[PDB]
Amino acid sequence: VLKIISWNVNGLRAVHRKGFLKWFMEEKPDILCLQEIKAAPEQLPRKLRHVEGYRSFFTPAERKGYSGVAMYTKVPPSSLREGFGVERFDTEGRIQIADFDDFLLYNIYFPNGKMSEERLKYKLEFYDAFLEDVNRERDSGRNVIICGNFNTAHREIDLARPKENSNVSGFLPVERAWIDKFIENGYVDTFRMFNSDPGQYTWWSYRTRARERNVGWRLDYFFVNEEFKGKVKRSWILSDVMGSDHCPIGLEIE
DNA sequence: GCTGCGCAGGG
DNA sequence: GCCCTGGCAGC
Ligand code: NA
Repeated sequence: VLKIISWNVNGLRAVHRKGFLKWFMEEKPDILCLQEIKAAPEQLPRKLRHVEGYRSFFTPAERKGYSGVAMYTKVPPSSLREGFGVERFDTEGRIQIADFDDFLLYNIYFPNGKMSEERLKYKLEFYDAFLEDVNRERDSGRNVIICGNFNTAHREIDLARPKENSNVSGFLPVERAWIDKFIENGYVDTFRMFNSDPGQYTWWSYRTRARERNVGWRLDYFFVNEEFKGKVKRSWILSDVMGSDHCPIGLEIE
């Protein structure tokens, strides 16, 4: 069995101060995917950049302290692809696509759309490019695993306050519609393969002590193509892990 | 973003 | 009446 963990750290240096490595060796993921590291590798202390036992790959945004994704993996991929072939998406440090023989692993930090009409438009177009990219790789005979911060809660059950948020990027019908669309192309929300209950969240606002009162959303997901779901054994939320406004999620396969 | 609040329809 | 849906300063 291969354990993969995904975590929108919201600043890899910041989380390093708040027990990152201690936990890292504590959870022992086969693969560790990180989103929103807000760093370039040149900014990271040796023992944070290079964790013993793992190969590490970093893809920072062009812009400083912004976005960025990272992957640590005991067994290296035979290729890491850091983009979809669309410059405006490929320069924000949002994409890592690792080829691990059995599957392709997409580590994606999808755009947040709250800031502006442009940032939602960017978000929705990024969603479109990903779907095409993953569909092309899946239509060609590959199994795919997609993890990361989609920045959208799919259904009213996937957030504490569904009604007040229907007008705000993150729960817009256009955004929820796209997740339906994703699933109808033959992709499975692995968490809801085993768990249909409320109160399962993955992010909470820092403002209003939102986390201790479990007022949050499930914005982080593990998707696999429908041909691959029979290889998934568990999908769970690591709710007790602190450090970010997000908590880790996990997957184990075969 | 969450939590209040005033306000306005229903019902 | 009351409830319980549906712009905003305060954080
Ligand atoms: Na590995």
